Amino acid sequence: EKEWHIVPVSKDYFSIPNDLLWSFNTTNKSINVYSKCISGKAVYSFNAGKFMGNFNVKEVDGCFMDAQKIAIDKLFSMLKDGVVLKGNKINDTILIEKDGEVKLKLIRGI
Ligand SMILES: CCCCCC(=O)OC[C@H](O)COP(=O)(O)O
Repeated sequence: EKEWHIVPVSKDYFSIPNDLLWSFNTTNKSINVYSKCISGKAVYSFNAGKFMGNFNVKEVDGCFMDAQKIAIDKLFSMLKDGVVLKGNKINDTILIEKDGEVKLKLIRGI
């Protein structure tokens, strides 16, 4: 099992909250997200660098600023529509790419 947090690259994501943690279990192929005010378990596909997933999200009312909510909504919508994941052979950082730009990066660890 590996975990990552997001560092936003695109401005649509500058208000994303910092405590979202993304987990991937290699044994059982499970992908979850966890945080104080959000959780989700992914139904997903990942083929040829293309990731698409539905996280079945739960969100705590009133916990987020309007700006955070919009960023969070956009994030899950984008992950549903599909993104390209770019890993590397140096470390476990992964770029999330869509529509010609890097949208965010996944950095290993809490
Ligand atoms: C916020 C980004 C969506 C979460 C998707 C995710 O963390 O995927 C992990 C991926 O399956 C690991 O495979 P890789 O190490 O071969 O790239």
